[PDB]
Amino acid sequence: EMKPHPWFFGKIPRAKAEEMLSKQRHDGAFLIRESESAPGDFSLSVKFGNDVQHFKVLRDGAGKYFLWVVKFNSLNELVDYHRSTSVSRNQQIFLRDIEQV
Ligand SMILES: [Cl-]
Ligand SMILES: [Cl-]
Repeated sequence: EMKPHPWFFGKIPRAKAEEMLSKQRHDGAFLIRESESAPGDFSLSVKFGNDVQHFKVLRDGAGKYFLWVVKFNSLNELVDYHRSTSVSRNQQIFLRDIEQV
């Protein structure tokens, strides 16, 4: 039952992440991509209404990952944490997997 995650898109451009997410029906649909403007950093792109919001994946000194305050030993834990705690300080948006073709 071991499957790869449906949310890791590697190095897709910010704009293509917006393109792909715009077609998703449900708020919270998201992906992790490897930033092109900041190589070696990740970004989290999320559908909300007619918009796609982007969040920097930030790192502490020890290489933990975070968006705001709570930090995680992995992108995988950061993603899962934010399935039930909002990614946004403006709306209640919870990560949910893309509907896959
Ligand atoms: Cl919350
Ligand atoms: Cl979920």
